[PDB]
Amino acid sequence: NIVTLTRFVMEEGRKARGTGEMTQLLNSLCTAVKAISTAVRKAGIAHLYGIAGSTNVTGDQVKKLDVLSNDLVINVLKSSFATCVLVSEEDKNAIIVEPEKRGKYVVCFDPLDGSSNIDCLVSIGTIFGIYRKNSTDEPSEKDALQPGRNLVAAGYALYGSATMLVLAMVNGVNCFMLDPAIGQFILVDRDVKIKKKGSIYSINEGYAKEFDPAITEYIQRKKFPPDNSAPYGARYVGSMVADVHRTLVYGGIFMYPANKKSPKGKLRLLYECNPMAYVMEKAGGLATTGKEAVLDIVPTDIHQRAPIILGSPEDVTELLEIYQKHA
Amino acid sequence: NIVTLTRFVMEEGRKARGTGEMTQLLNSLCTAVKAISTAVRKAGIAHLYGIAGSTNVTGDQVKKLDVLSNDLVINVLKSSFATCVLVSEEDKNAIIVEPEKRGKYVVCFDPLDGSSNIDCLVSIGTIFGIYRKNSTDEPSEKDALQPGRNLVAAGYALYGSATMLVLAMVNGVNCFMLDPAIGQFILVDRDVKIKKKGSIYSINEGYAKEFDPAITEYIQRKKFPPDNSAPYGARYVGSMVADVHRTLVYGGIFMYPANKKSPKGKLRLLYECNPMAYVMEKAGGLATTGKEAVLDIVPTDIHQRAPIILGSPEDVTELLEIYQKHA
Amino acid sequence: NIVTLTRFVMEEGRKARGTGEMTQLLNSLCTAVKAISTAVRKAGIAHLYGIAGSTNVTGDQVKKLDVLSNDLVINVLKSSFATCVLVSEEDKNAIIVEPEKRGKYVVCFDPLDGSSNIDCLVSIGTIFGIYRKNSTDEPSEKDALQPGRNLVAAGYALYGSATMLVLAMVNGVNCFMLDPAIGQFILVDRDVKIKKKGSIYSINEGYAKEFDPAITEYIQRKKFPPDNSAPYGARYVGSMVADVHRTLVYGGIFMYPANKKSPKGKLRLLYECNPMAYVMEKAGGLATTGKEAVLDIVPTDIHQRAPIILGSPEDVTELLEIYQKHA
Amino acid sequence: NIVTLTRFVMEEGRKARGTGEMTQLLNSLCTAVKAISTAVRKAGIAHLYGIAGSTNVTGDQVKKLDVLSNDLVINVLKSSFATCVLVSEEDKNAIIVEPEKRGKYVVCFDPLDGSSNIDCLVSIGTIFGIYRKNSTDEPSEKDALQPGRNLVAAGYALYGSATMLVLAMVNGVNCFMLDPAIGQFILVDRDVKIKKKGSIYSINEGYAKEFDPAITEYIQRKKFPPDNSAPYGARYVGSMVADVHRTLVYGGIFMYPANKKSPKGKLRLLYECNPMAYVMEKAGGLATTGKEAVLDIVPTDIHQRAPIILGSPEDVTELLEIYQKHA
Ligand SMILES: Nc1ncnc2c1ncn2[C@@H]1O[C@H](COP(=O)(O)O)[C@@H](O)[C@H]1O
Ligand SMILES: Nc1ncnc2c1ncn2[C@@H]1O[C@H](COP(=O)(O)O)[C@@H](O)[C@H]1O
Ligand SMILES: Nc1ncnc2c1ncn2[C@@H]1O[C@H](COP(=O)(O)O)[C@@H](O)[C@H]1O
Ligand SMILES: Nc1ncnc2c1ncn2[C@@H]1O[C@H](COP(=O)(O)O)[C@@H](O)[C@H]1O
Ligand SMILES: O=P(O)(O)OC[C@H]1O[C@](O)(CO)[C@@H](O)[C@@H]1O
Ligand SMILES: O=P(O)(O)OC[C@H]1O[C@](O)(CO)[C@@H](O)[C@@H]1O
Ligand SMILES: O=P(O)(O)OC[C@H]1O[C@](O)(CO)[C@@H](O)[C@@H]1O
Ligand SMILES: O=P(O)(O)OC[C@H]1O[C@](O)(CO)[C@@H](O)[C@@H]1O
Ligand SMILES: [Mg+2]
Ligand SMILES: [Mg+2]
Ligand SMILES: [Mg+2]
Ligand SMILES: [Mg+2]
Ligand SMILES: [Mg+2]
Ligand SMILES: [Mg+2]
Ligand SMILES: [Mg+2]
Ligand SMILES: [Mg+2]
Repeated sequence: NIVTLTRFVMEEGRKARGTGEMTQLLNSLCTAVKAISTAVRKAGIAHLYGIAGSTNVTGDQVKKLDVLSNDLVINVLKSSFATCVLVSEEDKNAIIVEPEKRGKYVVCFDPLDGSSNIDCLVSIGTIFGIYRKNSTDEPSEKDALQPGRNLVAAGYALYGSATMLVLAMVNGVNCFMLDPAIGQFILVDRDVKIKKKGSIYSINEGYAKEFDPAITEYIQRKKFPPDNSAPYGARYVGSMVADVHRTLVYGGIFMYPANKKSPKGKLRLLYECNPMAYVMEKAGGLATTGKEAVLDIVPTDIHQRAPIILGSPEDVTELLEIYQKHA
Repeated sequence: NIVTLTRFVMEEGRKARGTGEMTQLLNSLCTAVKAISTAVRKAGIAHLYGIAGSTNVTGDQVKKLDVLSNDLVINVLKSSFATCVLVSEEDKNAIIVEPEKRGKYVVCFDPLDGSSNIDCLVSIGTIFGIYRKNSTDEPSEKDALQPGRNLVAAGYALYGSATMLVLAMVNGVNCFMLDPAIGQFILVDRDVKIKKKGSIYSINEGYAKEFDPAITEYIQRKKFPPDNSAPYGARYVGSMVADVHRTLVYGGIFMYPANKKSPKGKLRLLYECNPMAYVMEKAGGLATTGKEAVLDIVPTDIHQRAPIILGSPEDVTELLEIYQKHA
Repeated sequence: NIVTLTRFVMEEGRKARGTGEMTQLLNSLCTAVKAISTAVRKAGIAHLYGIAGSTNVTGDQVKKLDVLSNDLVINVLKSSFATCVLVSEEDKNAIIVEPEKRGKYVVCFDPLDGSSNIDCLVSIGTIFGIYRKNSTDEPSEKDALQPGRNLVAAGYALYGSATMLVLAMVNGVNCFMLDPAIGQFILVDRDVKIKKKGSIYSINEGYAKEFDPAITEYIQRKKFPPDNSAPYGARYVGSMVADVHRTLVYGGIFMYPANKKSPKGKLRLLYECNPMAYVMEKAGGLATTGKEAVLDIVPTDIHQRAPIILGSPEDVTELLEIYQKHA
Repeated sequence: NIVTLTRFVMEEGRKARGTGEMTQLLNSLCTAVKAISTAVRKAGIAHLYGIAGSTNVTGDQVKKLDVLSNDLVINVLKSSFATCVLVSEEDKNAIIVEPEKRGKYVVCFDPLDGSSNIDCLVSIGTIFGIYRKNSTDEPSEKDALQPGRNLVAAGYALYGSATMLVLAMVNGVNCFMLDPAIGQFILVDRDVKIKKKGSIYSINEGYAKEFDPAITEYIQRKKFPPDNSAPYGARYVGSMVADVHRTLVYGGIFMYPANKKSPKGKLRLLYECNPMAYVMEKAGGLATTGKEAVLDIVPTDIHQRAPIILGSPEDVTELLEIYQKHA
């Protein structure tokens, strides 16, 4: 039995006796992701470059892959009839869905993350988090400001050498590979569990001069291990989604901590940090700011930022211990 | 005018008054690259996971992405009738083409570079160097031992967010985007020049403990600039084809020096270093071991290794200066 | 609001408060159809012709597009956990599903119809019919032998200039276009209604010498109309699915009546005639053997054949009237 | 050896010692065909139905499949720099290429044949004839008025269940299947010969009332063979590129004679009849008006019509004989 993402979401909804709304939603996401992968890989680009002249587009009509992705997600999630509030990294205010189209879910998402790696063709992705609306209040931003522990679903798609969608829900993490020949995501790894202890460390060392003493001490120990074993390898793609996926698949540790330009960290809590922290915990890994769990921070601003350390349990705890030692 | 790789190649052929044999060769190579790009993106993988039944291939005896890539390249290039000797990373010996398919070209390639990245779905690519056979004797492995200065053409395909072929010949370097909807490479950057100076440095800092003092000093300048300017950012994908392509397009530096641990460096002279050094020089960059131009080494083994430092000419010149000052 | 086939089947199941099983089934069909379209269009055929040598397949391994289609349908329908009996034109006996995989539906299908048009690249398709199992008896052939009026769902996919899936259920017929870029069927025509009266007649006139007097009289009147208007155009692709689709879209009449080689007709009742007759009636058109409604014949053999006339109401009734006049 | 159209074309170029200009032209034409094949198969149609929003194109002002095809062909062929005069069905006048893009070839094409089939999704195709400019004067429409005997190359792409390019030149006819997974045409039938005699006849019998007595007599022989052999089967897709390709591959006959109604026939001499007659003769078939070889007519208008009867040489010879016996 081959298992497609479609069959799997549907069968899980049936196990949960859902009314179908969340199913509809996940199907939406899965379509929007295909639509993104295909534009990311440059299909149809010969039209941009005048294979057929220029008469297709009018006055001015084009999209940057970032704007296009954003429109795809918004419109496809709205068509699911499943959502009430969306938060996009691209919109300064939460988007409230029109009542005729309104369902009970809240979706925070990064439509295309890794934008410093776009023009150089390095791996980029899409990051998403889903909440049930709590309240019966007229929908509003407040419904987005839930801590990560309350996610129903979260994950990301990675547009790498191939396209992969990873999905975490209450019972674990499953990976599905996009077969672009038929437009199906094919379950390829079931119940994914992160190695306890990796041998790769992943951070931008360009900020070495602005790290705190604990990051600095940890990095040193990665290079010059007190016990004299082989040093961790370094890997920093520069796209959170790729660096985080490698982390999950290979083991190891990923860091984006505080720096002067970003004293509170760079990465966004809602659509970058929380989803990736939920995937990580369901896969038996950890996700800390250095001081507390990411999934426990109650956010107060939809574009709030937080420091993030995540990955294999022994590597992250090893880092927390340095923090606990310096404090 | 839209310009496809096939048209460009063919015009370049007529300007130079070639017999057609080398053009034949470049069309072949472009065909191999589209075929690998498709396998890499995972089309028809649904067949591998039992969608049409016959589900005993689960303990995989079937060929890996790298064995496929190799077979395509070797096969598509014999069928060009333009080559006599091939060297592939995956073959311990030079391949001597059958007399009835013999042509006058020698080809060095790394059918799929970035194998540690294969699993985690991070960018990977293909790299090639083309030479002419000078010798009038039987073709043999010595035919592939010609310094990089002698290259007639070299380049690489990156399988990243999208697939790009970058091709450098005597008159400079061009970038062609693969539009997978019609299987054409489209010209998108003509006559590419890297910038004098970057703000990115790329090296596996995991080996800090094995770094020679010049590397160590340079790295320190990048993080703690003595003149208090902005620190360079750090990126290491860990696929040479990706780090290199970023270096080309954004500027900056890429390093794989000898550590104490492995004294000649890790990267291979004939089908990793040479083609990349040639692309970089043709683009205005430099490519040095620290002590000499990469392209001037006389290779003595077709799997020989070399340290390589390549990229923006100011950033490489500055490192060169540290090496000297370390007398 | 763009509507994909996925969203639509799911939303219809939710309107009907289904438990999801039929939904699962239709999703299965929709995946299997994509898998078929892609093989039909020859993706990957370069491997057949040794783009990479021959080392992929072992001993002997290949499929004819007919056998491949059949395996796709069987395995994909079985994985839906929704079916109990399948009937394929390819299998002499009804297939009973294993109990661990057993749902309540019966599916009769032609995995790839139009086989005389395969080697010449003319349009071919897939035809399907679905029944609820009536009985509580241990599943058996008997569950397939239901008249057409008891179909829950039926339709076909056409592999033509583009790929289209047409689906009829209790409330009408909807057409969905396969966008091969993203693997989504996109609803493109809602509530399709056949023109009352066409201007095209479609039959193999090669059997003119073996038609009955009514077919002969009707054909004549198509060419030499008593009222002196413009004669009907002729069109006979030789694939039931294409000829039937044109009929639906353009109006007109399609005929495969009795001939000496086939006194009871050629086309199969279960997987060729019944599904196409259900689509036709839901679209406001007719479907008769000449003597009775197709959907009313209670079949007694899963491979039973029946004569078929179908299409626009005034054209078919006009033909029935000739039959009623000769009897 | 696998043989792609690009490689074949290029070898044919070197055997004949061409300057490269015509090869350039054929590569262009193959590129146009892949681009049309993609539009025809409906990739990115999800964009047209509002998947990324911006859903005011619903009253379609945007260009039809046939206007797109035309633009591609005209544009890809000017960019070859190999042509001076083009004639397209869709242009009432010959196009004279700009001096700076001028080459020596004249091209007659029907960018998308089978327009009555466009909607119903039945096969459609593209047809082309290439000539040399003899004249030394300014290029003009008269340059395209050279009889089919003068063709340097002609052929057609069928967009059917799959897409095929069939190319005929002085030494015969070859069939290339498009593998859309890598955008290569692969050689699959080399040096194609039609069979002496078929068992299929293809004509729009809707015009029976306007048929000349020879056609009428021949049709009668096909249904009621005087010698009591098996009656021919009948097929009429109604796309010339499809009926013709079936005729080529299975044998038999294809007819579009003059009816009383339209005395010169319907099909166009320069870009429908000529290229097909040339493919048929090069394959061992015949192509006659009933009174003369198609390829020998001196055209006098670039949109002139001709009756055409083509296919197996015994089946056409037999009709020719009826025409004579009708003195
Ligand atoms: N496809 C699904 N996968 C996993 N859990 C689901 C699914 N559908 C429903 N559920 C669970 O059931 C709850 C109610 O579902 P719904 O009725 O669709 O809003 C959800 O919030 C989930 O916890
Ligand atoms: N397509 C081409 N692009 C660039 N240079 C070419 C091309 N074809 C030939 N040349 C130059 O002409 C030389 C001889 O061509 P050939 O006879 O095809 O080997 C080559 O070694 C190149 O230096
Ligand atoms: N997706 C659907 N579309 C149309 N009708 C449906 C759907 N799902 C269920 N139904 C109707 O509800 C019945 C019971 O559905 P099920 O519980 O899935 O077997 C079916 O036999 C259909 O008549
Ligand atoms: N690729 C080719 N295939 C077949 N014949 C060709 C080719 N190239 C050139 N020829 C023959 O050589 C003539 C002159 O070639 P060109 O100089 O490219 O126009 C053409 O008119 C053809 O007859
Ligand atoms: O260049 P920096 O500061 O290391 O940040 C790169 C990071 O920023 C982001 O692009 C912000 O989304 C992440 O994808 C990535 O990890
Ligand atoms: O893990 P390391 O030692 O940094 O190796 C990474 C390098 O190895 C290679 O995979 C070998 O080709 C290169 O692509 C890449 O630069
Ligand atoms: O060649 P004939 O006898 O006209 O029959 C062709 C018919 O047979 C079938 O191939 C049988 O499925 C149909 O697809 C098609 O209508
Ligand atoms: O409906 P008719 O008159 O038979 O015309 C069909 C013919 O017309 C055309 O569409 C005109 O190109 C041909 O493709 C086809 O043979
Ligand atoms: Mg973003
Ligand atoms: Mg982001
Ligand atoms: Mg390799
Ligand atoms: Mg390598
Ligand atoms: Mg069949
Ligand atoms: Mg059939
Ligand atoms: Mg036309
Ligand atoms: Mg036409």
